[PDB]
Amino acid sequence: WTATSGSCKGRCFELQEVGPPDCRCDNLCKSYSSCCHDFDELCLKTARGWECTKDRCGEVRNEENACHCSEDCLSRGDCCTNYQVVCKGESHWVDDDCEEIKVPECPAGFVRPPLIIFSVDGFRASYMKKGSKVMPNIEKLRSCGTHAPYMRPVYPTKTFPNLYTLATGLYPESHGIVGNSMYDPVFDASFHLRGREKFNHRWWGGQPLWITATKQGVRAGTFFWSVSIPHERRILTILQWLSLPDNERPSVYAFYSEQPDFSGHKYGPFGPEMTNPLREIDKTVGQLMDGLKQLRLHRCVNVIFVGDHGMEDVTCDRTEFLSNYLTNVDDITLVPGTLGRIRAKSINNSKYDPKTIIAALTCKKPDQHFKPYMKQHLPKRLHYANNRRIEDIHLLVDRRWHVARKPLDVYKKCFFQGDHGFDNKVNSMQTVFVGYGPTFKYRTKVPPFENIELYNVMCDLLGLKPAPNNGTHGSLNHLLRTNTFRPTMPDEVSRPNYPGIMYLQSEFDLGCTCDDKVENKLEELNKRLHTKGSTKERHLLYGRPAVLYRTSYDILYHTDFESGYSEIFLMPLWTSYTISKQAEVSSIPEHLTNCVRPDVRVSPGFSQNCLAYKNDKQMSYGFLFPPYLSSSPEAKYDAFLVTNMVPMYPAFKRVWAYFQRVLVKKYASERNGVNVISGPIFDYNYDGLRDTEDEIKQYVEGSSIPVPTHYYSIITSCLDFTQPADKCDGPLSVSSFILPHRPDNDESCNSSEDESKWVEELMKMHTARVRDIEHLTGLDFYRKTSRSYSEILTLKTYLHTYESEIGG
Ligand SMILES: *[C@@H]1O[C@H](CO)[C@@H](O[C@@H]2O[C@H](CO)[C@@H](O[C@@H]3O[C@H](CO[C@H]4O[C@H](CO)[C@@H](O)[C@H](O[C@H]5O[C@H](CO)[C@@H](O)[C@H](O)[C@@H]5O[C@H]5O[C@H](CO)[C@@H](O)[C@H](O)[C@@H]5O)[C@@H]4O)[C@@H](O)[C@H](O[C@H]4O[C@H](CO)[C@@H](O)[C@H](O)[C@@H]4O[C@H]4O[C@H](CO)[C@@H](O)[C@H](O)[C@@H]4O)[C@@H]3O)[C@H](O)[C@H]2NC(C)=O)[C@H](O)[C@H]1NC(C)=O
Ligand SMILES: Cc1nnc(-c2cccc(C3=Nc4ccc(-c5ccccc5F)cc4NC(=O)C3)c2)o1
Ligand SMILES: [Ca+2]
Ligand SMILES: [Cl-]
Ligand code: NA
Ligand code: NA
Ligand SMILES: [Zn+2]
Repeated sequence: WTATSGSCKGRCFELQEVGPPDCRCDNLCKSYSSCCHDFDELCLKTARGWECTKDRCGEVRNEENACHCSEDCLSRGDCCTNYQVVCKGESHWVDDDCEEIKVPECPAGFVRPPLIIFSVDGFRASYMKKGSKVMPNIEKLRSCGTHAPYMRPVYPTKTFPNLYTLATGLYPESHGIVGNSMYDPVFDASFHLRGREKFNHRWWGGQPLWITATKQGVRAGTFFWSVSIPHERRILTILQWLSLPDNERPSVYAFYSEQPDFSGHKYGPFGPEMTNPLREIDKTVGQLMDGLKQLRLHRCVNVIFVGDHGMEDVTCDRTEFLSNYLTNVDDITLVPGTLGRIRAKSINNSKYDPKTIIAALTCKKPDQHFKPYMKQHLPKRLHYANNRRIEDIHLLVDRRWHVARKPLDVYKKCFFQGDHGFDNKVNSMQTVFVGYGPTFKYRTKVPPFENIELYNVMCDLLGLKPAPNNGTHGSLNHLLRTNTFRPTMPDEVSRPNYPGIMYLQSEFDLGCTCDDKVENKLEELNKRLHTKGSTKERHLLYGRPAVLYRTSYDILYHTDFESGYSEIFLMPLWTSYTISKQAEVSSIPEHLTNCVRPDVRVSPGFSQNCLAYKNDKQMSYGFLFPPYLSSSPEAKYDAFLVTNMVPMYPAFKRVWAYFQRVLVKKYASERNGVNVISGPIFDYNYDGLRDTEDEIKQYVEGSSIPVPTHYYSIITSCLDFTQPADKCDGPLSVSSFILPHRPDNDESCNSSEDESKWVEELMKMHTARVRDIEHLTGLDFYRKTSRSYSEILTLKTYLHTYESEIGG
């Protein structure tokens, strides 16, 4: 119940929300159907429109008007935004040449530059260039301030997951808004765009920017706006708040536009109807900047122009129907569209089996436009699994397509020409970032980055301590003139042992064999040096990775590679090696095909054994340092050490073998040498974080050899590829991957063909940031480079996306 009988007199767009049943006057009262009876009359005035005209200049104040052009309007803070232009001979902000803002120029009583976030729904990154001719204000922000060619959203590329990621710095799996539609089985409640369940605080996790601010004594405008409040009135309201007394005035504000998403859905991303909505958005930006100039704030406020996600061409006719795949379509519930999420329709159905559903959806039609996954098998870069609201079965839908349960869902539930929600590396889903103001840099372009990084920066801009989040604080310091955040490298927690030769061959009973009894004070002194680390500077280019948890491990040196060997997991945490542009690939000699050699630096009790692999009929093994890239026949024997062996399903060995034999050399050729760090990952609870030993769900049968869920590689080279990887003076270039260690290649529909037709495609789908690998392993990479730490944090958040150019 609401008692709408109260009044909004002097309360229009009040900042504190009053408790029911008292009637509300804040910018969300409409959405809750709780506004006081006079809200429209008093707070949503429209009389005479939004612009001053010559004949209103000096007019006598009439409080009925939407905005004012009377002499007293500046001190009241409620002039139309073009007042000084029309009535006082001033220029529009967009018509002034841009002048660097070297320091904040703020009026007396301003304790810090305010922050204004101007957020636009469905603003595809390519609009900045393709629409630049009709968006002069936005183009001025862009060219004069700091901009990215694009900003990466989170998956799914839907509105509320991305807006709330922007507000919290968290992946959707962590903040809880994992889609625009959701079912939470613990609450037994559904979240919908339409209705009142979505207002319940329980859905919304983490700590959003407006709460972080308020707890630290920084006041915030209310970020949300009821759809019916026109944009002009949103802007006037913000400008009025900025004229409040110092002690009452917020320091952070948000404007939100439903455009261009609204029209994009109807007309497609570049439908000719899309020009007008872009013009109108620009006009709104102009109104803000003009109003700021009027208040003498245009060289004081930091403005962020940011989108949530892009927009792709999608039509009714590009829909896949689960009824064409499944026999039992009515036993399932499907969350449909640009992603699919499937669960059982009834928890009382004992014949529901996810394995049979997945199989019926796997590679069934030649040009099938979606692919099914158990969520723990989704690309780890999506970070989309660790939440009870994310159904076990997920469908990744190809760009330009939909999935639905049955055809009647699509006509009796054509219309639409655009949609979004696809994989967040897709070019059409990318969105925008521009920062302008004293704290941002001047005429600076920065590389694309992920929207999860922005919360930290918005906190830096306001002097706030960020709540714990998924950004890497410092990775965006290069966007800022001042207020950078200067982190220290984390402390190493475990120091390595450096074992020498401590065991005789006969102490081992691993059931291994090797034909290596073939064999000089020359290269015997020399191989002793190699085992003591004499070539380590070549193969460990950026320092040893630091182990950031308590464990027991050994550094092992070799001619061609160096490793950190875990006595707990019985395998390397990491193996590091450098392959020059000139390196030659060789074979595994016939007599060494099944060679595995005891490592006399490591006890039998801390070694794998070959008998376990013989007896486990499902499991084989591979090597981290590839025998194919040995520097010489004699060095190749090091590659067959038991301490370089890792457990691999035969199906996976196909992928790994092709990576090691073909691709590494290819990358060394293309990049002028590469440094490779490879290793296992264990994430059985799919939380994105290194498993402890007691979370491991599978071992090589009969043994304590844990089975990885994933294998990673970090491949580093010189950004200036005229320098070799091992003699690089400047910035680095990286690409990484986290490959699922699966017992089949069902993920790859063409896997019966030659690896040259499918393996690389798989690896591109599983591209990763170095930072993702850090979470998954508890390792810290790049500790000893000649680069600044912030630059290195940027490198660690890099994602190599293998998408074509944005714009063609
Ligand atoms: C991205 O960044 C985020 C944030 O930094 C990272 O997430 C953090 O990860 C930590 C490790 O997973 C985790 O720490 C745990 O906190 C538990 C208390 O959490 C509550 O309080 C906090 C603080 O305000 C709050 O933020 C939490 O919010 C979660 O849950 C609410 C609902 O209750 C949601 O609204 C919200 O969206 C959020 O959900 C998300 O996180 C939870 C996990 O907390 C997931 O389950 C959801 O799916 C969703 O992803 C909570 O309200 C604390 O209790 C934990 O302590 C246990 O584990 C420690 C380990 O040290 C152990 O020593 C203890 O004994 C204890 O175990 C006991 O409980 C077990 C389970 O019942 C039981 O098995 C044992 O036997 C014991 O009884 C733990 O310290 C932290 O909460 C989250 N924070 C957030 C905001 O998500 C995330 O890792 C980053 N991602 C990547 C890839 O890096
Ligand atoms: C509680 C609650 N339950 N439902 C609603 C509700 C109802 C109607 C609209 C909205 C909207 N919310 C957001 C969310 C995030 C940001 C944002 C943008 C950039 C950077 C940081 C940010 F936080 C701006 C927003 N403003 C809007 O107007 C859209 C929300 O609120
Ligand atoms: Ca884990
Ligand atoms: Cl109302
Ligand atoms: Na085997
Ligand atoms: Na296959
Ligand atoms: Zn939309």
